[PDB]
Amino acid sequence: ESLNEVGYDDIGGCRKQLAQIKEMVELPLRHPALFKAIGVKPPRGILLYGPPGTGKTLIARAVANETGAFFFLINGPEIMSKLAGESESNLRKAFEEAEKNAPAIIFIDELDAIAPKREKTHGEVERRIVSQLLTLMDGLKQRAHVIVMAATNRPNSIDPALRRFGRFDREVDIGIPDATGRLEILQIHTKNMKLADDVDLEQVANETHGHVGADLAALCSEAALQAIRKKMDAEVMNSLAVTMDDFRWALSQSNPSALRETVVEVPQVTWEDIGGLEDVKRELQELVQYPVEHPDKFLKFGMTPSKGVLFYGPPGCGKTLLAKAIANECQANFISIKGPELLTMWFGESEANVREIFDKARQAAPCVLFFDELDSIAKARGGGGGAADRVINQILTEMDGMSTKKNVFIIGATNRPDIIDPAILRPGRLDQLIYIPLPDEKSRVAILKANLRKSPVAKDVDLEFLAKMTNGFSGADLTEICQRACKLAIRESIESEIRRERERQTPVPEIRRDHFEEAMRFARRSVSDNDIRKYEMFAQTLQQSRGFGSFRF
Amino acid sequence: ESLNEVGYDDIGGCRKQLAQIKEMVELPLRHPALFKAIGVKPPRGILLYGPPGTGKTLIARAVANETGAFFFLINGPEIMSKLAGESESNLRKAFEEAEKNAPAIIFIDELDAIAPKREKTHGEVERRIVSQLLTLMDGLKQRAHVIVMAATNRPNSIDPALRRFGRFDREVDIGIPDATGRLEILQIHTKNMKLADDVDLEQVANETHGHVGADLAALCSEAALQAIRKKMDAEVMNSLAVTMDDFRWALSQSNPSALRETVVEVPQVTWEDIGGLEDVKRELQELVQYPVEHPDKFLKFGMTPSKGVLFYGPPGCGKTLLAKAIANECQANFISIKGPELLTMWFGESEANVREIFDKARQAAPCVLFFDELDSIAKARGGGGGAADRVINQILTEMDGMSTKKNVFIIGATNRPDIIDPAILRPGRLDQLIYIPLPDEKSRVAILKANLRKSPVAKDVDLEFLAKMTNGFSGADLTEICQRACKLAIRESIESEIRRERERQTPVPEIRRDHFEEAMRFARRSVSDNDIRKYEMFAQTLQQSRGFGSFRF
Repeated sequence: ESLNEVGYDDIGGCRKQLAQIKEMVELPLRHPALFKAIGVKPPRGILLYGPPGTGKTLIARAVANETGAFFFLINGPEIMSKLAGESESNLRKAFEEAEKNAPAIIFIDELDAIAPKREKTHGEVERRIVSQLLTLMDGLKQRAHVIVMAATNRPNSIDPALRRFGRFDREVDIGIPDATGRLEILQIHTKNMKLADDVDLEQVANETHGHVGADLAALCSEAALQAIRKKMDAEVMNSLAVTMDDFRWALSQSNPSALRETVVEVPQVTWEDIGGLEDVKRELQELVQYPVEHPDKFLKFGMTPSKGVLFYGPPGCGKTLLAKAIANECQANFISIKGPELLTMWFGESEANVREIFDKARQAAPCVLFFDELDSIAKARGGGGGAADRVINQILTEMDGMSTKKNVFIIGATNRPDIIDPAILRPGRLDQLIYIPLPDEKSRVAILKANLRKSPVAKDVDLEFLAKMTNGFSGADLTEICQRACKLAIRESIESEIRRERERQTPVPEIRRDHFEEAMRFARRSVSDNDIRKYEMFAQTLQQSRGFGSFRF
Repeated sequence: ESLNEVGYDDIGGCRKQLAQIKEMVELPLRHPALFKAIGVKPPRGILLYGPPGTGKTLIARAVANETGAFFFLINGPEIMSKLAGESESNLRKAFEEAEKNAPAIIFIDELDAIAPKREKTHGEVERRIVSQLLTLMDGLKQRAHVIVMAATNRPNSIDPALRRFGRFDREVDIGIPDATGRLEILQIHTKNMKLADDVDLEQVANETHGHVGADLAALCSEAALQAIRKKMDAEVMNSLAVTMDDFRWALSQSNPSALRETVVEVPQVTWEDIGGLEDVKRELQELVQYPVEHPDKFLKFGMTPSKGVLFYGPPGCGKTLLAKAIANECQANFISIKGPELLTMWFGESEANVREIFDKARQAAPCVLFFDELDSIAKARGGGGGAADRVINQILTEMDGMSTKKNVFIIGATNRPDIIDPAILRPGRLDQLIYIPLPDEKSRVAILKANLRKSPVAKDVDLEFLAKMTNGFSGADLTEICQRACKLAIRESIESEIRRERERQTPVPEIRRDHFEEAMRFARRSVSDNDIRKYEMFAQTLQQSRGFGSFRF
């Protein structure tokens, strides 16, 4: 009724995506007179594909309301609920009603329900509703000024005839709300929750991971009810204090759904967490930023931008936080495909779900498609074989497919660079290889400073001394130095509280440098001298300058 | 009629889960005025998923009755029983009836029947009743003060569109009744059974395993009929004496259904059944208790709590009773995933049934997810392969997926620590490894005392002498020392009864110390000196301190 009015301010979790919606379906609706005189063909379907509970209904209702177009809702399960032959009547009546109110927004939510994948559709009446929808979008694409968007979980779950042109051509990935998106969603949902000012709304927004807007509403709901069941007695009702302990309890008891849906997000590493690596930094800038931030020069000199690069080197030396950093300078959506995902695709024989990954990269462009641990499969069949894995081959196919445009950069990184498919290293594919060595003294002092950031560390601790002592230490070992110093600070502080409460009732404010000594006593240089030796042998396998130096004339 | 009134006292076998129901659907029903003034969004579906016959109908009816909400039941097979067209009419009639009695509890038991897995639904009417149920749950989520719970066997057997938000967002694992839960259920079902005071009601509650409340009712029933068929003649009917022999007979001929349904329970090991292992005990406290009992300290010093630990060591040295012990101090539910279960997933190619275990840990949080014998698969393909097994990779996937919140701790323990996936031991994954050695003198005297507990053992026998003579004996060797000493006492006692009855009619009160020589003659040190040698070699493989000792400045 009067509640649904929903506007742009009431929508959070999507800024670029909602702006994309506005540039798609507000100019040809608010002022279509300026539109068709040019001769430009209007969109006639905006297939909003995203995880469930992102409030896609609220998004489309806000876009319709702040345009004035008559938002008419077609509930999917409602259509499938009605008997055979009345669902087709309801669909045609819906489109006919919406062409009356000529600026209209038809929003067929749960398009999976009425029109799933064509192999799933079983009955003929369940194939006369998909067909009726198809002919409706054709006839209302060619006529009557109505624009029909729909909300789906994924773009394989829709009948492929709907993605054909004229029908649902456009797609908008509503996706997971990111950290600032979760901030906006918490502010909207906590407009009236009247916290006790202990809640940041920012720290919780950072430590909610895999939480769509419905999950954030559930989080605020359970936190408010923890406040209610903590008060436990009408004026005392208005004096409820939703304190940060309630939000931490709600987080500890929140079941999120948006995990296993990979998140595209500009990461926060800023090239100072990964210090050093200066020549690698220059190569990554020249490979990512220069194609996208200075693309005129590339088309001037005729150079095609490289499709991909391939890190390699010792494990846990700052390879993942070295593609996040360059995705942060590029301000590109960062898509990390971890090794277990590639392995899962290699074991289920579902080698066609990496088409979906590259497609998601295409929509989320510009990208840094960090195929982390690209040699997981080659380790998993160490040995009858020899090359060309199941899904490595599909990675090659969808890597050769996309053009040097669309600014999608694959930065797949391998611990073992020799067991990988040698067809990956062909030109056009991940031809540039970049050795990521063990941290240099600047690099590991930056690593030690970054791992100890947000942790209360002393002033008399000499972190450059630590970084100067540690030569062969990989980045992961330098984390485990700090995560055994923080852990021992935990032990000492808790033991302090324990012998205080049992005796003094009846503090270790910071990680003192005597914790960084007995924590450093358990220091394991995890990468051997024979691992980095082989990585150097592969590195100068890729160095065959050999006499063409001082090529003068 | 008047019989169904059922209350909280009449429900047993679930305290935390029933209290969760109290905090879910008792506050927003008795006093909803205190609720919606805050702006908190009410629950609108409580998917009570649990094994069949846990009295879920009785649970929902008791919660409604002690609330006053109009419990109205939608029997699943009743809906599927009516012909096509009026099953949907019965659904709409049910919802429109319950929105009249504005505080109401719809309880659609056997939601598997009306809405199974979406692939399983075959006819179109079986897909118009799920769709009708979906649109009804949407319309009654957004309106009419009414809340709709439904009992299922598992959360895979339900159509995935029901678990979407607005629809069945909440889930409650009613689960297996534990030992004290079985005590409560036994007392409820044995209120009027008028025992002979020989029945403990507690010992029988301990030795019924995998028994849901209906199985306990069947147990009391078969015991009562054994009393009836032991009496075998109206006043003699009132003088029936249900003696513990009847309960033992009924327990020996009870067919339980709740086996193969993994039980979550705070176990009973109390950390002195496994004596010794003091440094291991301190690491386990620092890893489990300190993250969950003192969690503000971790967020102060910025430490993310470690996701999991990996025991290793000689077989049967107290590794399972070393994770139950820490799950007991933590008061966390304990989920043991034995090696045959992982192997069963590796052979059936059902690598996606370990997603269900991690989900079960998430609902049953905080947990100790003891993947006992994590190297079952690697032993089962000892040898073209090399690493990264079918379901070990899925364990890595849903181990990396969940955050350091939710307090789910994985303690997967391996006899052979080198054949396991090296990707398990990466940081973030089961990074801590804890060698579990053969018992020391304190540890094996505690093992001997615990194995001989509840068994009548003499005073003159020195268990410190036994623990002092056994050096290379693993804990299992010490069990077969005591389970051959008990067995010799059995043999000698039964032989005494035999030679008494055949001659004296026509006692060995305890395990005397002259049986502990005959048992100890067959003393098998089952773990060799070259097995523990390899485990210590792996231990120093994990000890690479190497000169960073005496790190001063």
